[PDB]
Amino acid sequence: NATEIRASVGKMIDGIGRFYIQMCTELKLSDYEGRLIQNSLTIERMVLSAFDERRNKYLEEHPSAGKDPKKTGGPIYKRVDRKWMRELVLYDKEEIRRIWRQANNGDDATAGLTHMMIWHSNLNDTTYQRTRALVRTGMDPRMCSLMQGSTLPRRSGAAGAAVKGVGTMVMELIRMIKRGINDRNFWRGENGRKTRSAYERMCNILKGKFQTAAQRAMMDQVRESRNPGNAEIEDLIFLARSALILRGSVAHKSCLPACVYGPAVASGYDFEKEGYSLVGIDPFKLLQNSQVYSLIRPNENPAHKSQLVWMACNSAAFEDLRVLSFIRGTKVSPRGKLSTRGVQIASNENMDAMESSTLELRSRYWAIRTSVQANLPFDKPTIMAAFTGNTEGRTSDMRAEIIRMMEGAKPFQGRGVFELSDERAANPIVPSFDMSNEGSYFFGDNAEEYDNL
Repeated sequence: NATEIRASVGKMIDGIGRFYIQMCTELKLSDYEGRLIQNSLTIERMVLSAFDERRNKYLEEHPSAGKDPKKTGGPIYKRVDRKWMRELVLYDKEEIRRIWRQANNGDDATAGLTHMMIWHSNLNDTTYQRTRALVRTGMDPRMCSLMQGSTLPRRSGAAGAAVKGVGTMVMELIRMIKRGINDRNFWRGENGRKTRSAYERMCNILKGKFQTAAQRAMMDQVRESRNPGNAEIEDLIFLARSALILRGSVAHKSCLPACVYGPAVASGYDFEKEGYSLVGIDPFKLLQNSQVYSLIRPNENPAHKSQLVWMACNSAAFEDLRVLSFIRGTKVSPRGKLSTRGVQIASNENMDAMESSTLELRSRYWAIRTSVQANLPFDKPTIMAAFTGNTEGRTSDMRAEIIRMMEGAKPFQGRGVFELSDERAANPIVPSFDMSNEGSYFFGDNAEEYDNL
């Protein structure tokens, strides 16, 4: 039955590829332009926007985009006369839906839509900082390592919830509790009936992330308060600090852009026959064999733009850079040291100075998300953010119990490293880290804030 799952997962990969091929022909893109990752994001956005229908489930629409809600589109970049031309293409949302279902053999293929949504989420997680949003909800800006999927649309369903991190959940809960503090009729009426059910669902989702009995128990108390207020915010802040040391279980999905699945299908490949699994070597194979290009701005390092896209493709922004550096074969630097900005090009940017280069997406080893294990300590900003604020305010048997587990915490998902020549994962390789590299991707972070557009 395990190979039956591979066939269904391969069937949506086959569907994403078939669709992207049809969209390249529809937009009349050259072979190079079809492999340009800026075009891949725009084409992917048109699908999510066509099926979203202003729900904010698969993406987030600009307020200006709601000027003709029957159409969707974005910038398409073509190489004309030694320069990069940008044009805004518009299609009916009904047309994009028909083409998407036609590519998936009539099916609706919701899984494929989720797949491209999570790929956009992982790209935003590796690109943009979230410290201003953390400050708005009264959080520690040093908890940036807990913001997995903090860019997903607000009304993303169960599919989005699996990738959201502990801090992302605490942020959406505090946002909800603060709106209950403002309006007293929040938990009353028909809205009160539904919002209360959403509050208990979010709490139970966050409770599932925690891997200690003490953390789960404190989450139950936050759910039971039928009138939540400033006390539950403080408990959720404390549970977030505990997640720095007693890390939660968050799912990471390696979701590649359509411009990788596209030419894999375009050449000729039956992902439904061979099957496909996001957990093992299959994503590394597609990345090794892929040929992707990206628009690049002046004063930008194409090697760093590559690390940005490679890290997002493997959903590795929140992992140890010393591990990624070993797998990659090249030093994987913190985001602060990267000479790059977002992959997407803003509408106000000048196209005259824009160039393109080949993205380096290959790896020396591959790894399956999971026995000698060498454990590395947290950095001092993480330690200081975790063991603070417990001297004043709320104290309890549960808080003292959690702090006790944090203090005596023994050295939490890892990676099992294998050779590319070891396709069947026969001989695991024990990594040898470079102790001069920083361990956290967000150390010395200086990237743009996500709340700017």
